[PDB]
Amino acid sequence: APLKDVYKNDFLIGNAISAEDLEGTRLELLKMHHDVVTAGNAMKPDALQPTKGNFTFTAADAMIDKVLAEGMKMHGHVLVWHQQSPAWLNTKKDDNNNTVPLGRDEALDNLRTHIQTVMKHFGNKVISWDVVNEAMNDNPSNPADYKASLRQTPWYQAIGSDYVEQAFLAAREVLDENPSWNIKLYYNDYNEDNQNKATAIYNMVKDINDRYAAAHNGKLLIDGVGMQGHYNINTNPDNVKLSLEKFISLGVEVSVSELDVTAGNNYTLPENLAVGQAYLYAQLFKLYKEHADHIARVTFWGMDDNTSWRAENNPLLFDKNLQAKPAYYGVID
Ligand SMILES: CO[C@H]1[C@H](O)[C@@H](O)[C@@H](O[C@H]2[C@H](O[C@@H]3CO[C@@H](O[C@@H]4CO[C@H](O)[C@H](O)[C@H]4O)[C@H](O)[C@H]3O)OC[C@@H](O)[C@@H]2O)O[C@@H]1C(=O)O
Ligand SMILES: [Cl-]
Ligand SMILES: [Cl-]
Ligand SMILES: [Cl-]
Ligand SMILES: [Mg+2]
Repeated sequence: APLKDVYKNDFLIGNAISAEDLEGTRLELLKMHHDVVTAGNAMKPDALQPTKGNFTFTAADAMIDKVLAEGMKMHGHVLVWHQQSPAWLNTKKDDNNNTVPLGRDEALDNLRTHIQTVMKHFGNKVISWDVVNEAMNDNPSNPADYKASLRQTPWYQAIGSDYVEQAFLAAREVLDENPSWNIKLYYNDYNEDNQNKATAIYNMVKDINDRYAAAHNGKLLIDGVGMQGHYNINTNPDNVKLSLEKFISLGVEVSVSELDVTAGNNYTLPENLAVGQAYLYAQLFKLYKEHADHIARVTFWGMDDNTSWRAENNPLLFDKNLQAKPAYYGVID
């Protein structure tokens, strides 16, 4: 059954692509099963503004035009991150040639110009953007203080603990100026089943959205939280459920943005763990169907195990020959 038909009334079904997925049998498989795609790499900061003022949209524009011509939607990923992001945005070389943070004013100017120029370039060719990715430390010991729980990344070091909020405000201004665009703004992160990290992300989004809503008649600044769903055979779906509930209580939409389930290593998937992997996918989709009114999209991070970013750990619904694994039957249910 095509995945997007099974879940047609529940959430968009997504995948995560490179230029390889837009031709041949892979394109057919992609179109048959998914309503939406995320660029695995082509819309990251390193790909779109590799040096200051040098915006490079040609490959990303070809990808998005082909995705749309082929009947699918595009989720935009990602405007602000501490990986795949050029050092010029938030650092410089001191005299003694050490890498040090830029000052707040200059980093804020780079942050805003990146977000605004990229969003204005694509316009409403995307349905959503991951504005800020992975800003939270793992297993934070004091999630009551979100700011102290933030990863001290290059953006934090140049701008300060308010940079996640400044990123969203810059994105929100573009949508205020282009009111006909329908684009949801998301904050995206992983290990969101760790109850400490989920509390810290909840506290961040709550503080930022409460202050915005008080000033703007109840409007959301952060529209969405992306649970990346980089899960493993020991992931406890009860902790997923607690986290999904917590985020829903913000009044945001949720997406499961980069779903995969590592099982095995060294490219070897034992038969009993193919069955364990299928069983956990089936438990997760049972959970997602139960919360479908608050879940906009569930995206798998890749098509098949040999082309996963974690290929060694056999994470996905199809094998290297594009043949359905037990996982696939677990999802279709
Ligand atoms: C051991 O070094 C390895 C890198 O650290 C590892 O990430 C990988 O780098 C590649 C790059 O691969 C993409 C990495 O991003 C993946 O997607 C991200 C997953 O992390 C978050 O959850 C993000 O939100 C999500 O965007 C992509 O799926 C991977 O394709 O691809 C460009 C390549 O030039 C880098 O080297 O591999 C490194 C390695 O040495 O193997
Ligand atoms: Cl092919
Ligand atoms: Cl073509
Ligand atoms: Cl408009
Ligand atoms: Mg890509």
